[PDB]
Amino acid sequence: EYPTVSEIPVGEVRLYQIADGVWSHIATQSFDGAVYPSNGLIVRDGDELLLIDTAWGAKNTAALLAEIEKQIGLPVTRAVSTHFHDDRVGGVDVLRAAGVATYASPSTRRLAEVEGNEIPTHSLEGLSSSGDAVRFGPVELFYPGAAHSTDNLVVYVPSASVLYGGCAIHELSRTSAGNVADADLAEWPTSIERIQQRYPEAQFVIPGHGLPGGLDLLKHTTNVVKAHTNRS
Ligand SMILES: C[C@H](CS)C(=O)N1CCC[C@@H]1C(=O)O
Ligand SMILES: [Zn+2]
Ligand SMILES: [Zn+2]
Ligand SMILES: [Zn+2]
Repeated sequence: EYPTVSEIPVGEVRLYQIADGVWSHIATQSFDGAVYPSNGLIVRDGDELLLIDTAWGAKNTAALLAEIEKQIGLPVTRAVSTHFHDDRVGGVDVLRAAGVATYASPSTRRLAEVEGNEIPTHSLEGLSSSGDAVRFGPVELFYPGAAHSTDNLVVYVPSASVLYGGCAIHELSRTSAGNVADADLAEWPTSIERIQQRYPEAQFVIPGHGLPGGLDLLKHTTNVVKAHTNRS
C-alpha cells in the first residue's frame, strides 16, 4: 500500500499515514536516467504539524504543502532538515516563504552553505557529538554519528514508535550504498549501531528513499554498507 516511485509523477507528492499523527511524504525526481522516490515525515504537534525534510526541490515542496493543506488541514509551523542534500533542504525557500520555521543542525547548515544548497533559518543546538539527542516537540532528534553524511540526523517519534532514519538507512530493495559522495563509510556501521542501541523498540523504520520496514532495515543497511566498503 506504500506509494512506489512508479505511482507518483514527478511534481506530485503522496502522503502515507504510518501511525496516529505520523505520515510520510513521498515525492520523486529523475536523476541520471532513472526515477527515484524520496521520503520525509510529518508529525502532528498538537494542532500544528512538524515537517521532517522537504519533498526534494521547490516544485515538489510546494506540492507537499498543498497536499498537507488538503489532506491534513493543520499548519506546518516547523520543519527540520536531517542532512544537507537537496532531498532534505531543497525547498527550504518554499517552506520559508510559506511561514514555516526551518531548522537544521549547525553541521547541516554549514555543509548546505558549502554546497550552495538552501540553508534552514534556525540552528538546532545540542547535536554536534555522536550520540547526542535533543527533544524537538513530538520527536527526538538524534545524531548517531557520521554515516550517509557527516551531519545526518535520525528522528524518533516516541508516541508512535516511528524511527525515521533518513538517508542513513537503506530500504530493503536497495543493494548499493546509494550516494556515498559525502558518506563516512568507516563510521557508518558504528553509527547504525548507535541507532539500534537507542531505539530497540522502534516498530516502524522509514528510510530516506523507498519502502518502510522494521528494525531489519538497520542490519540490512549495515550489510549494504559493508558490501560497498569491501568493493574490489
Ligand atoms: C539527492 C539525493 C540525496 S541523498 C541523492 O543523492 N540521490 C542519489 C540516490 C537517490 C537520490 C537521487 O538523486 O536519485
Ligand atoms: Zn543525502
Ligand atoms: Zn537522500
Ligand atoms: Zn539486506
